[PDB]
Amino acid sequence: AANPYERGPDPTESSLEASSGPFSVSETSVSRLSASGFGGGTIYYPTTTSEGTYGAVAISPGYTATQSSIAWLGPRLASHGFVVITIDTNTTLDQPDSRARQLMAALNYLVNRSSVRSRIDSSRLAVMGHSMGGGGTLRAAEDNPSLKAAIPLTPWHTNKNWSSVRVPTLIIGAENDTIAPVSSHAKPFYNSLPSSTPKAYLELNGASHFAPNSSNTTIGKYSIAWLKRFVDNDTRYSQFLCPAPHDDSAISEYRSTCPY
Ligand code: NA
Ligand code: NA
Repeated sequence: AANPYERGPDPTESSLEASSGPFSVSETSVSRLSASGFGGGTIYYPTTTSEGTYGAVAISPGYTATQSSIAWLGPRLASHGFVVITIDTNTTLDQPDSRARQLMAALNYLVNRSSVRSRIDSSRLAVMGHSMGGGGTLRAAEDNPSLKAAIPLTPWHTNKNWSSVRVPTLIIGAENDTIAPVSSHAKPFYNSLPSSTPKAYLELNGASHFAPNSSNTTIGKYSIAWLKRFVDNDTRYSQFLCPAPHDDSAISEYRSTCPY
């Protein structure tokens, strides 16, 4: 009752690892011609409106890719209480800085022109992307500090310095990525992020560059947790992002000199 942005019941690990959240998901689409500043998209959104409006998320594909490579994120995130647009880019060969402009154009369409705008709270927006759309997710985050959250997935970018980003960022890289190797992309990106901005780095064990293109329980769970925590201020989701022993109902307080 205190936080006016909480949606859905108390999270558990099970509900975040499941293939669907608690909300039924409808979808619509904007054509490429209609879409001003990006190559069209599909919009996934919670069918129900009775609990209040929702935050919105734009998601961008990578180099030479279309929405079908990020398609599974749409229903996965939308079912936890989010309006999601998986876009195509103006061309499949757009460099990451282009994709950042298109990520913002997409959120612009969603807020102002789309048929589900009344369902969005336009002050609570987030960006996500894969590969060069992850680099575009970083650039868009630096240039629009009013974003609530950003999630680069196996990101790629020639720029390695992201110290001006004041938006909470969760970087998901892949341990065996041979296309955007974490040692020269995802890990440098995270180290350069400031310590005053909440941030996180999650490396997928054994994963390749194409882990984000298929349904993935880990990417799913931690993205939902990250967006809920920062697009909704939902502190019910801190137990997954900052796990502690006092999360157990039997333990009121725990402190340690961890890590040991
Ligand atoms: Na267009
Ligand atoms: Na407790």
